[PDB]
Amino acid sequence: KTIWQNYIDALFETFPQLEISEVWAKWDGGNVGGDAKLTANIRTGEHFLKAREAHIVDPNSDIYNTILYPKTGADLPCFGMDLMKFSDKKVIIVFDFQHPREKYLFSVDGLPEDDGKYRFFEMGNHFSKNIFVRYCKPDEVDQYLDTFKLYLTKYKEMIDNNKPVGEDTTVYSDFDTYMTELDPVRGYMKNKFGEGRSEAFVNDFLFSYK
Ligand SMILES: C=CC1=C(C)/C(=C/c2[nH]c(/C=C3N=C(/C=C4\NC(=O)C(C)=C4C=C)C(C)=C\3CCC(=O)O)c(CCC(=O)O)c2C)NC1=O
Repeated sequence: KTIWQNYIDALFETFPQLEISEVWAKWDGGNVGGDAKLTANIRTGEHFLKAREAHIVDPNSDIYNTILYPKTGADLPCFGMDLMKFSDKKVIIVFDFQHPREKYLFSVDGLPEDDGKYRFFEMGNHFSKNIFVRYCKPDEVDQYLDTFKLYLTKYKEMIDNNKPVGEDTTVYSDFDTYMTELDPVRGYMKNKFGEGRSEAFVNDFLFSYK
């Protein structure tokens, strides 16, 4: 199992409509069975274009990367999460409302802020004033679970109060173009699963509305 199960459960507790509509990849790779496992899922449901759910695990790594893309028409942000356990004393937890409009600073008043000193992501470009990043230990991940449920409640609120119905995937063009520029997914998958698979995972699954 995953250290992440309590995040994963809270996610689909808040959004019970997100049913798997395509299992994009179940892949084995890494060291030889294969010791690296990818589950790539796409989920649909009321008020969403998609939720794309990547989950990679090997003996050392445990990575859950999931973006909720809502239907367009209501200027709504995505909700993105990168739950990354690299070693057994190194985890990084990332979650934010990620707005499709470039250069623009989105926020939700009441929520942790941020500043925003965090190095790998740029506040105000597809990351909000309330971007949540922490570094911690595997055994202490659930300390931030309630904060997580607070972001989910707020995001649920804004979906429910706007109820978008548009399907204009080009709204997310700039966003997914930007996110494809992030490292290291491309190379991590390259090594672990091969070039064809890394290319497809990134361009056809993770960030496919470029
Ligand atoms: C989805 C698959 C996925 C994989 C396979 C992955 C692997 C991964 N991400 C890392 C760091 C990191 N990865 C990210 C973020 C990302 N990096 C990305 O490739 C993407 C798409 C994001 C975010 C949406 C960040 C912010 C770090 C910083 C680590 C640090 O604190 O130094 C590292 C440590 C080594 C390094 O920084 O080069 C690995 C192995 N991260 C992932 O999200």
